[PDB]
Amino acid sequence: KEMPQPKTFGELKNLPLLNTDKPVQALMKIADELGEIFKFEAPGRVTRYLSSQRLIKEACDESRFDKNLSQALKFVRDFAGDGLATSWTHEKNWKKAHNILLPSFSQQAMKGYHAMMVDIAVQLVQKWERLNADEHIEVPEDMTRLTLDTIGLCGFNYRFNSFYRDQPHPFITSMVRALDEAMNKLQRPDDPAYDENKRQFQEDIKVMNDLVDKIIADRKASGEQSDDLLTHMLNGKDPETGEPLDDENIRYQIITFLIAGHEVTSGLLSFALYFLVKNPHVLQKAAEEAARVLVDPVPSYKQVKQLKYVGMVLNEALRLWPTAPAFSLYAKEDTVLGGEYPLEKGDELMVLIPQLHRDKTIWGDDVEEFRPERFENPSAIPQHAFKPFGNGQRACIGQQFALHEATLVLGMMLKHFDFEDHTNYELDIKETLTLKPEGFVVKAKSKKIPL
Amino acid sequence: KEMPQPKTFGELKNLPLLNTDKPVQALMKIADELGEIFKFEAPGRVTRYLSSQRLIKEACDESRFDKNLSQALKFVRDFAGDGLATSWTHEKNWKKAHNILLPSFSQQAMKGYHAMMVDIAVQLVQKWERLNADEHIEVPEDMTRLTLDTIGLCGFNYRFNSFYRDQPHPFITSMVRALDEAMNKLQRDDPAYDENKRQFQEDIKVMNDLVDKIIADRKASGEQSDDLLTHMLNGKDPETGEPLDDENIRYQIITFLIAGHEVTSGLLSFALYFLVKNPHVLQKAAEEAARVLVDPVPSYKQVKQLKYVGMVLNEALRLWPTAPAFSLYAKEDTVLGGEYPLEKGDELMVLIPQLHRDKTIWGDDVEEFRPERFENPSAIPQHAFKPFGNGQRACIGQQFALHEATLVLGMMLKHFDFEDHTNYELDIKETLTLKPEGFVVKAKSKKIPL
Ligand code: HEM
Ligand code: HEM
Ligand SMILES: O=C(CCCNc1ccncc1)N[C@@H](Cc1ccccc1)C(=O)O
Ligand SMILES: O=C(CCCNc1ccncc1)N[C@@H](Cc1ccccc1)C(=O)O
Ligand SMILES: *N[C@@H](Cc1ccccc1)C(=O)O
Ligand SMILES: *N[C@@H](Cc1ccccc1)C(=O)O
Repeated sequence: KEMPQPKTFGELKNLPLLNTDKPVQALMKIADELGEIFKFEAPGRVTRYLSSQRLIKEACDESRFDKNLSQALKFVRDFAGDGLATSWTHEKNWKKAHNILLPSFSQQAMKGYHAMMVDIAVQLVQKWERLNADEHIEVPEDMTRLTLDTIGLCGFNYRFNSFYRDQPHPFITSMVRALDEAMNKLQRPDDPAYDENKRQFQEDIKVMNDLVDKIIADRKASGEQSDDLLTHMLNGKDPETGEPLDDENIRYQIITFLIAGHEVTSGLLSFALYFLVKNPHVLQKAAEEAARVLVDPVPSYKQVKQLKYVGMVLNEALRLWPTAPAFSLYAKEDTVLGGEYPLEKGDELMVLIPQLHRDKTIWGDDVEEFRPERFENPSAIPQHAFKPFGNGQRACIGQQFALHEATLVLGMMLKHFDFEDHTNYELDIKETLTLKPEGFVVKAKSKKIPL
Repeated sequence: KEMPQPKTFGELKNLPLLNTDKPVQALMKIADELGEIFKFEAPGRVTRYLSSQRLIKEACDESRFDKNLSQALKFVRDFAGDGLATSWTHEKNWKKAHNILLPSFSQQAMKGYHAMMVDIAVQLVQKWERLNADEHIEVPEDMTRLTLDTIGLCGFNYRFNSFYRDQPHPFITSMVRALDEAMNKLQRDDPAYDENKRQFQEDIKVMNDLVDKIIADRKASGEQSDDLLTHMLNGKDPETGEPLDDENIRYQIITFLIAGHEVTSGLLSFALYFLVKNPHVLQKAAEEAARVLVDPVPSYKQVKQLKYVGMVLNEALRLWPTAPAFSLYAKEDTVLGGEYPLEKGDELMVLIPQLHRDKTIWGDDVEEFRPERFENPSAIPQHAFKPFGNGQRACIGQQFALHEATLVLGMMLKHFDFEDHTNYELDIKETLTLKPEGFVVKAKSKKIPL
């Protein structure tokens, strides 16, 4: 009945607990001490962090709870606008864009993106083939180069050409810095010293809008059709309203795809490769499948679907380190959570996904072990025990994109190289809007298989 | 490219090879001679028996192969109906019952069945505690009493009371006799089988009448239990929104008893056989049982901690998987192993005991009983170990079977020392399943109270 709460800081309540560079990991440690639910207070803010499948399955009841914009999402909305991820469910543009974009993200739609995904994946493999002996790979850096370029190409047929660069494309520099500012504001008491941050934030917003608005304008003037999301958004109409997306919302969707999609996906690939080199038996089983299935120089769409064990590796990586580590909900009406926590209408909840995925009552005692065999039969996973892509109608629209992209790339990586954990890398998880293993490096010895 | 085939008998092709009391062991011997794949033909039938992990890992690709009803399953369907085990994947009632029943067979659902499993397990232990000196245990007989009573209690809150009986409950007599007729039909319709046909229909009626009565009795009473019948009367398929009808519920209950009891009792009997044949392994398992089972009654959490007992059971399943085969058909034209082209509809049989003896997977000591092989599931190649079938058509009862077997074997190892007093020679009887016929032991109580 009485809800636990972590240590407080006088008038600041729990807010200084987030004044740390690893807030998700701090919140996981708090959940370890306090259990399946704890209250978190800040000035003008009250929320409750959920960690058990028992309570989270109730929070995922869409008749009782709807998606809430966390403070992180509210600050990201300053440049993601009313794109899909930072829209409220009741805003006209959410359901409108949802209806228009859902067919463009289906499993069937991945067939049309596959060639562009292979384009960037080949660039990654060729980069690694061209490294000299005893040179090493900066894993999250290269994975981010790949995910950003892949979403740029599939999103609006634009090449950031990240594998030709040390310094990222100016758009990416502003995007990353806009994301940093949004997350930094959370742990912030906005005195005059943050005036430089505010000025830079508006400059980065303009850089992103200008490039995306220019590409939309360029595409409309040309009239060209590609296999990208931009073409689908220029031509698609919402069956409900009968309306197409306007040019401003299309810009916010493109910005959203880059922001919401690139970092979670590169983090997944980096964590998956980390767990593979830390678990050689798993790596051998995954590499066997990649060699058996990927019999052609370029993987086909159908071949990627056959990489079953690679998909199990990826899901187990998402279980331990879900790269989008939380989502937020609010009570649609007064309701009682778990039969003992009464909530009033509007009360907020946070789903702490890494803790959910460590619920021993669901996964057993070996929760911290990396065992892709947990996912050998998907039906053995209880409802709402595994939520790396969120919940319900507000779940990740990019889920099939992310998993096709990650399965393809990890498959090709395992087909073409043996990997050495040459530094015995100590896992260090950097936190931004997402999670990723900072400083993860490996050596790749080519199997000398041509492309 | 050219597929081997065992000796033929003119117009009967390979069919007389199955006119034997141990057809699985005969098929294993054929695989020893012919290798990883051989064609098997009978009048109006062609199939291919697979024995290597190399080919079986491809056969387990659900995008290329779906479950086929073998001739055995087709004959079992005459009384199991469109229950889960004898339905095609494309039948509406398969996916419907699958969606409804899957939560009631989960690892989490075992917590609710645990008390009823303990009920029957205690009856088994008490029977053995009450034996006189120099009396012995008939192991497969007692294990079958246990598993049948456990599924009756957890399935529909019915007590067959097998430990109070010499002659089985009438339902069991008809069920066993219907299974025997189904398997006998394989190796076989002249006028002489008219008695078999008449008896077969009588046993079907006995099974339907009792199960239909229990369903009707439950609906009339309205009482709720922690059994599968209650879940089926109240559950609705999330996809269609429909509940199972009373006829299908009857087929599911019949299926649980037919598909679950004999495989599970065979596993326990084989596991105890291997334990008494391997005293060092027995001691390690008994050491774990004493360390873990510190209470008079095992808890659910304690059974989950019987790690080595679980490895013992898995190794018993490796050597003698009590459901010895499953059947598949090619969804489209496809090439198996890069050298065996198959047409759409072509049939495959997975010979599980041979798969589990693939030296390229397990090493040269394939015939040795070493539970330590299963210490790390990630070290086992894909599809090397298939005692519970494959994919969405895998055994829905896997968690039920392993929980019951771990609980019961744990209690057996806690409470008794076992003597292989006859130096028993393994003799595997074949029905629909496999079990060690005539396996007997003596149990000396450790005098630990319940
Ligand atoms: C491993 C990769 C990914 C993970 C773990 C992930 C995770 C998530 C999560 C947890 C949510 C729900 C957020 C909330 O409820 O507040 C979400 C929503 C969303 N994601 Fe992803 N995501 C991934 C990849 C992608 C990709 C590749 C794209 C697009 C190219 C994408 C686009 C979106 C969008 C648009 C939404 C909002 C959908 C809506 O509310 O209508 N994501 N994602
Ligand atoms: C050691 C014990 C057991 C073993 C080795 C075993 C083995 C198997 C195998 C190999 C299959 C797949 C058959 C095929 O593909 O044709 C299967 C399916 C099935 N088993 Fe078991 N089983 C065991 C225990 C149980 C129990 C205790 C139950 C129920 C109480 C059960 C119910 C079922 C059902 C319903 C199916 C069909 C599932 C479906 O197709 O949807 N089994 N079993
Ligand atoms: O809730 C969040 C934001 C989670 C990121 N969500 C997302 C990513 C990608 N795509 C869609 C959605 N974070 C937690 C943890 C946190 C982070 C930073 C500071 C404090 C706390 C939160 O509690 O807000
Ligand atoms: O394929 C079979 C039947 C396998 C039993 N399947 C099963 C058991 C329990 N639960 C679900 C499913 N048998 C083999 C071997 C055989 C037996 C009898 C006669 C001939 C051959 C087969 O090839 O048919
Ligand atoms: N991810 C949470 C973190 C937070 C909680 C409470 C106050 C401020 C920030 C969010 O973005 O809301
Ligand atoms: N288990 C097999 C046995 C069989 C093979 C070939 C012809 C008839 C029977 C089956 O049940 O189909």
